[PDB]
Amino acid sequence: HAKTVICGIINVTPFALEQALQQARKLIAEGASMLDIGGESSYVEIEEEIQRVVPVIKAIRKESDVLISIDTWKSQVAEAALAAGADLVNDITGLMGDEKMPHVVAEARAQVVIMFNPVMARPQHPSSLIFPHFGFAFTELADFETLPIEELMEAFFERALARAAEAGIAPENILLDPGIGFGLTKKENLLLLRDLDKLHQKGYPIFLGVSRKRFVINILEENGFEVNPETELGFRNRDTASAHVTSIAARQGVEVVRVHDVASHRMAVEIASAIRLAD
Ligand SMILES: Nc1nc2ncc(COP(=O)(O)O)nc2c(=O)[nH]1
Repeated sequence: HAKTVICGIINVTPFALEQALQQARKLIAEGASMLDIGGESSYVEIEEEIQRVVPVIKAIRKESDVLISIDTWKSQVAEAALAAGADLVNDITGLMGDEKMPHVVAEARAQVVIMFNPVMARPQHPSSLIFPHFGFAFTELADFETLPIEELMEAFFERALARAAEAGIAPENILLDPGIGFGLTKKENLLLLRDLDKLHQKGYPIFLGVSRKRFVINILEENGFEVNPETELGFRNRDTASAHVTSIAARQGVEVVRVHDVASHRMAVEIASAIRLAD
């Protein structure tokens, strides 16, 4: 198959535009084949987010054919964003945050990432508590609280794929994301990573968030590596750590990774693929 695509993260901060246009150039030049544009943080939020991501999207589109993803769970944002050059929606609520999202994706003929969101699925699980609240969903949710992570993931996905099926999004336009880092424990995070092929067995490409996740940070810390992001040493170790997950991921054929440091992950992707595609 084709080697792992690197998706570089561009978070527009609430000039902000010239700064996002600058990061894009940088990531492209580092070998990003896709960029993920986010503008998060009511009609007031929908409008402010749109006025964040839309100008950025247009400007990238003026100079580049790079695949652009809109990181939004709000259908009004993804709609403005596709109308401007975006190719796909990265939905961190996996179609559960907005009932009209499926239609917006279906209507635009777009690709979509359906992330498993365990924070929505288990709002009171101790790991979820620190997370904000996603969505404008689930019933009396009482089974969820209790399921193993992989049966849990499955149930969320069952729901969300049905939502997509009814909107008529072509099955070949869907990418699944296990939701690593989101109200999952260390062990659940690692188990889901250990079992990426089970998720491949379902038949969809896998979009993976491998970058600067607290569980990898803590493996570094417990093991004598400096992890303070405000040091050169700590900053680099954190990005190298992630590149290692990309190495493992790209080797088993994960289709996309979503990442901060494109260059360290391009080194992982090249080594892992050369091995994978040996013959
Ligand atoms: N699909 C997907 N989307 C995401 N959006 C944001 C963040 C966390 O923050 P960031 O914006 O700095 O990456 N992580 C993910 C992830 O793992 N997967």
